[PDB]
Amino acid sequence: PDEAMLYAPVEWHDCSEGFEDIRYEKSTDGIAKITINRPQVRNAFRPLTVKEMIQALADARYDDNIGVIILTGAGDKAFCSGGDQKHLNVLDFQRQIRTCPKPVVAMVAGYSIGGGHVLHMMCDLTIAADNAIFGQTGPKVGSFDGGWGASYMARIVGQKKAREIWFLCRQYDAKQALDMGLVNTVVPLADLEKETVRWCREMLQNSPMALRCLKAALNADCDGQAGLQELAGNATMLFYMTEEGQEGRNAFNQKRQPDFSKFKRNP
Amino acid sequence: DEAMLYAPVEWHDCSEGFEDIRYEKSTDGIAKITINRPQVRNAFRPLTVKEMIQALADARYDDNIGVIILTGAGDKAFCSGGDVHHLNVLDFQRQIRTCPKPVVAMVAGYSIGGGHVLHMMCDLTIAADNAIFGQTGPKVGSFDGGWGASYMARIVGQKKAREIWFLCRQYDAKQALDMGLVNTVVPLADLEKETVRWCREMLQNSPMALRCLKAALNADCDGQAGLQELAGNATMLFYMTEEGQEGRNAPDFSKFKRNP
Amino acid sequence: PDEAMLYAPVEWHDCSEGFEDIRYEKSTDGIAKITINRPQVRNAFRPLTVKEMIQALADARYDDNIGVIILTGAGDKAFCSGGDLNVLDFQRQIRTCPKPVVAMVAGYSIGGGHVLHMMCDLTIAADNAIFGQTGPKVGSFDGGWGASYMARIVGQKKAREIWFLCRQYDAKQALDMGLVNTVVPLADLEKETVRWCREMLQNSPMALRCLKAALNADCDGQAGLQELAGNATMLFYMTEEGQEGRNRQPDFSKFKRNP
Amino acid sequence: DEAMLYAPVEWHDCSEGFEDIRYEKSTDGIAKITINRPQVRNAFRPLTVKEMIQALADARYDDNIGVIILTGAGDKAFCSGGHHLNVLDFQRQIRTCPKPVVAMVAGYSIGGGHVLHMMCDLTIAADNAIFGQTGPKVGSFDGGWGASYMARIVGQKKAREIWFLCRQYDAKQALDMGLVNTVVPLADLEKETVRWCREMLQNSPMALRCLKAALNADCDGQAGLQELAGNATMLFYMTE
Amino acid sequence: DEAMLYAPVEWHDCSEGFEDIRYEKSTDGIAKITINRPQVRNAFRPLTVKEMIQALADARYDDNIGVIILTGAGDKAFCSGGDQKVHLNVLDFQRQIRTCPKPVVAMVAGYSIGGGHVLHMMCDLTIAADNAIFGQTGPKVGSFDGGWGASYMARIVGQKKAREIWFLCRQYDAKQALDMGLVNTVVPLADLEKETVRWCREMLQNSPMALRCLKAALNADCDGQAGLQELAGNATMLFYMTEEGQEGRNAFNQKRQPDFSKFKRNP
Amino acid sequence: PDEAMLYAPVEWHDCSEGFEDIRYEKSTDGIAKITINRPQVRNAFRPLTVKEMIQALADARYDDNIGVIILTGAGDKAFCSGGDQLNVLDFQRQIRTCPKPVVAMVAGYSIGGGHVLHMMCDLTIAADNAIFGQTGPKVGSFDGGWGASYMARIVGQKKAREIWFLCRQYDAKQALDMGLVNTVVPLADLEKETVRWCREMLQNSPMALRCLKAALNADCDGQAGLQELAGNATMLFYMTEEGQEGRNAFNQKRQPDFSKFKRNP
Ligand SMILES: [Cl-]
Repeated sequence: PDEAMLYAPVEWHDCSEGFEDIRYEKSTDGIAKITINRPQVRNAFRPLTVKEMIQALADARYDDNIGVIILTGAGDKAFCSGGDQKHLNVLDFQRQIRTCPKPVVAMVAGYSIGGGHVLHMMCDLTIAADNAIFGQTGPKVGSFDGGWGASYMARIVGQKKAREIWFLCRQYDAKQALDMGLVNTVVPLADLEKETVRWCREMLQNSPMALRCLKAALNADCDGQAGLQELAGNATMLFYMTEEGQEGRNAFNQKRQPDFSKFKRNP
Repeated sequence: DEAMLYAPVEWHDCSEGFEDIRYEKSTDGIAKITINRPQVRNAFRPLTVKEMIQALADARYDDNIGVIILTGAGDKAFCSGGDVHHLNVLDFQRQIRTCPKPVVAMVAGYSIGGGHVLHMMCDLTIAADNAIFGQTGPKVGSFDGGWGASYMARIVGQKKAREIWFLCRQYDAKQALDMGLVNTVVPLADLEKETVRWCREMLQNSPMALRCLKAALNADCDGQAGLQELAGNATMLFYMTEEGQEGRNAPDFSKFKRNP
Repeated sequence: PDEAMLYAPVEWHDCSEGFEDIRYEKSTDGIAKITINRPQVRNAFRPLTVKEMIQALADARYDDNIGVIILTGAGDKAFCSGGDLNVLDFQRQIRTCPKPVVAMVAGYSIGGGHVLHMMCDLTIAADNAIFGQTGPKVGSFDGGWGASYMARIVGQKKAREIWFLCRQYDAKQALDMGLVNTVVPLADLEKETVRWCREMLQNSPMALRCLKAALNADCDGQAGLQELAGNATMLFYMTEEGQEGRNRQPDFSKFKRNP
Repeated sequence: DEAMLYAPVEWHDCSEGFEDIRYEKSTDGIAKITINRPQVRNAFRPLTVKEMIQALADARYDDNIGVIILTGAGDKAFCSGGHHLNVLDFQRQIRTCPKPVVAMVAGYSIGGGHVLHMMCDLTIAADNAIFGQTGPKVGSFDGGWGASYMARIVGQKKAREIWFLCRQYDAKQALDMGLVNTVVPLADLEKETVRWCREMLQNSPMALRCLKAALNADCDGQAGLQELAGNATMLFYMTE
Repeated sequence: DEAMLYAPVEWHDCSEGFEDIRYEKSTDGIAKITINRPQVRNAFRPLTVKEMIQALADARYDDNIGVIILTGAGDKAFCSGGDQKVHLNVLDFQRQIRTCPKPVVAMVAGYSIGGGHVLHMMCDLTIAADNAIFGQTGPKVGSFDGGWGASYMARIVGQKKAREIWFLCRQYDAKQALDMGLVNTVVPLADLEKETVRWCREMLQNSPMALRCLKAALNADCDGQAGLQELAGNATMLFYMTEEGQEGRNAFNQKRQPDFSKFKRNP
Repeated sequence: PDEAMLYAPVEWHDCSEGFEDIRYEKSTDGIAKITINRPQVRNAFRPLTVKEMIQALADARYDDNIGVIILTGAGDKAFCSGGDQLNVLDFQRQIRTCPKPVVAMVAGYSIGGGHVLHMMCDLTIAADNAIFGQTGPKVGSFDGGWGASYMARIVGQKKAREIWFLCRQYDAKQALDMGLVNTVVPLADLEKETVRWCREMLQNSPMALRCLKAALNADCDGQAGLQELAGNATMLFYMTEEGQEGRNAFNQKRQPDFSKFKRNP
């Protein structure tokens, strides 16, 4: 749509009540924002942080006013620097982002590293500041994510770069990540939220149903039968919104056997 | 209820212009494709395939047809294999697969070689008690490693799929039933009677549901090609919803719930 | 494992406080039982039933004294007759549960109900159990695990027949098509299920957890990979080379680079 | 060598009976299916699709045709998108076509018109070409090959960007993301496209169909395996 | 004809250098690898795997061999698995049976247990004797096979029975194995090689190229790109036996650039 | 890792004894190097070359002192120009299932069968003179195995079809841009930079690298991939106490007792 709308000021309302490690805000125009708020530790998550993010995300998913989720870190220095070095419920969170019917965007300034780097990849889109830094650390610190951290990363950057990223554990700047297709765009640090909000509003103008259907379709290319469950799940929901889909329910209400003879067969 | 399911069938001939097949439609919406070459045990040649592609294309587009029966003429053979391309039966195989209406193999006598892959491709197989199944390719050198191999495994399992292909034995109806190759076995005389019952049980059901499920069961096998079928049904469904039609007429989408 | 241990009496302890639609019980020896408790309506689930079952399975999961979960219906006439779409979440949750889940089925397992039992790792059926779908009969479908996974159990011909015709199948037909693991007399249903549960409790829970993730991994693509690899990660922490990283730069030279 | 690849093409018309498409053949083996509705920016309607299915079926069955070009009339559009969904049949057809199909794109390749170019084995883009999806903007989606297969071309991050926002992408953006195979100035679109077709025509047509089936088989599961073992069978008739 | 199939078998010893296995060849193309440690019920130690790998490799490359039998010494045990008194190189042996371009038949008498059960599963076919006993033990003894021992079992018996076999670690007799499709046939113990040899001979009647392509094709439903590799390998092989496949080599002989215009372009 | 350590000279020790077509060397710090040594025929392989690469790669796998294998061609003109004028499929699986990272070091030609080999390696380090391509369709052959499907998992399906259907040659820069190689370095520095990448991987956990290698194959190789990935899990399981309990039970005569282990969520 028009830039005037897209770059309009963002109003965030606080819904962080009871959260220790994260902030949770909503805009009136449909965006929910989850902020890892541990900037002293470069926004490393600990098990509490994960549990809170799971709650915030369950909430965003169930809130009809919300159509897009942003995941970010407080400050300019880190998105998320990984698991806290000082059990593995972050897997749950990965699943939860994967199966969330609304687009989830990673708004990344500075460090996205380790468990934190898998977090941004799990998100549908990544918006990077020009100061953003990406990479894995597992093999360097005796650990690994060989699940979506591995196979899904390949589906993003190809198998030669996935092997480089994991095996060597180097760091990559924003341009390097842009070039290998690891992030969707690179924007100046001062404009990060401006542009991220723009991208969200662009999606918000589009069909929520279409967006969830394509999301599941894109997962379905990776997640075998789990993907099929999402994709058919939307198909079922769509069916219930058609007349033939409503006959069974109308039949029961009217105390009669369903009659499918009165419906056209398509080719 | 038996009375309805076992009521007689009114077949109308639709075989106009076909040499190798007969093609019939019933008033209650059953289309039957019959290979009409029992002088060569119902083996197909390219023309036979080309005509089956036509019939099935007709059935697919006919609003009155819900279920297709594929069968052979007579009692001795369903299809004993191959003898307008050398291998167009592959095309016909796909078209059974992506056909949004259930296809049922009505098998009397022999279902061998290419003829055996054909009944397997059908969503269901009703077998007469005189039915015989098996592959032969390996004997003469030929073979089917596509759905002829992989998809057979998703029916009978990997041990028996290797057995059937590697030895190329013949199996009677009882053997086929116990390994899950056919859905049921009936006395030869009642073969059509039971097939029509199965067909009618399907006709009482939601055609849109049948078509989505069939696409879903295919999608466990056909990777991105199965996804195409399944998502295409979703797209189709979408256009019948209010939200889908709102985008067409334009687009204010905020008036539709962002469901969890 | 001798019969005397396996067929010992079972002590259930009620954990049902705050549950309106379900019962939730635990045994001394590590079995968590989730019982759908709406027999007036043949044990159909509404959204409340699903939310409670999710809660109870979440609890069973995080309880270290639980090794097996039994899912069942109250009474002798129905396991679950289907819906009265959050049941998708419950399905996902049964799938990724690191402990064996057992459907214990008496009478009707139908529709959404039938998909629940299939989702469970095993199914012990009473001789009075009935199975089948009803979607196409009532204008709906389950085309996720309800379809693909059914095929990985009974094969594609049977899967197509079950769905397309929506017939009903007795315990005998279900057993013969591989749909259930075993059929026992109605009176012995819990007795025999507890036995299967106890036999699993005698085995390595870490082994069961890996194998389950591994069996899922043959159906669930990268989602199965996430589970399996996640177990590998868990195992890795429990080793010295995995511990070395957390303990100055790390040094892995003191470790074999095996073949 | 450049002189051969760049020689003039001898087109022969085969557009008999077609309202919405042109269909031409060269002596050296190229078939060209042109969408001929430039007024509506080469959008397809059920007839167009029915006619493209016919032409593509012809090309597949002609021993003289080695390569097929799919394109739009004029310099402003390739195809700006759309029984109802017989374009799904045409997708399947492009997929299983045992010969390379090359999308020659000038101007817009949008919506269903975008999926069509993706479905082609190769895409040769003019410098004025524009790409994107529109479904979520216009209450539709292609979550079949339009989704998964897009991922296999551009990666999951770009595929989600393309579908979720439905922006437009210029030729350079398309090239850079692996979406098209090359970009040429508009005046050279067909000249360069024909060269690519002629480089494939110098190669083994059996080798090409086997490789296309193999690349498909990385996506289409048992349907990929069927294409693949179909070729092995056709190979095993060529032996003793 | 039953006269040919049940004719006497002439076995030729080729066990030179082996300590844990016998290795024989018949004059009509069957290779038989026999695990020979019956005092420990044919459990394999690392040396047993090394020798089974050599023997298998030899059978694969011997053009005179069309079919391979895997079996154990005596009537009481096929193979009861890893030796408790004791690298993980049975995975190599597993992979070798998988990619073996010839049919491999597990001839099972008595126990096929743990890793020994996994070996019989990997074999294309299994001929069991009425005394045969099957099952896993991993969870009973703190171990597991999660690769082919899990996933591929599922493709034999289905997900319900696979979960049963692995989770409970019971034993199953011959009738039970037959019923769940775990084995191809059950025969009397006295007749075990009589019958097994018959099956082998029914396979020798057919084309080795055809068998090879079908084995590859059926592996291809399970093994992703690895399967495709076997499948294409055969296709590349078939190709060379054609004119168009020979046209490249004849171009380089005649010192000319290849010409492919003279070949039809089938539909 | 510091630059001084990474760019330290490399001491290679010859291990090529009995090898005709290949050299095989090992450095003290854990790199093995298989060099195709037929520069006269642009380092193309004949059957014996493949037999020796199998042996040498088998050795590197079983040598516990080695953690990374480099694959390369002699001289600066070629890496491998492919088949000469099917056991190379065995060497392919062997690179695939090698629990240690395998790096292709490419100078000059990597072509045909020689091109599939570089793609098969986990990483590819390319010199600025490197040339990549297929030739099969031009000469009436094809690799429709990992040569096709896996190629697409590197460069995308549009480039995969372009590379196969046309059989052109691509310079280093083109190879780098479609993501076919990992980096392009000046020819003079080829081994300097290559050994650097190996050392960085050698500073990391060998157990981590093999799991992650299996996990990434497992996105391609179906149940075969699951066998690699589960095999590593089984292995790690033996290294835990719960896994040792089984065998400990047998050695102490008793029935195993798993009740004393935490049933985690
Ligand atoms: Cl030893």
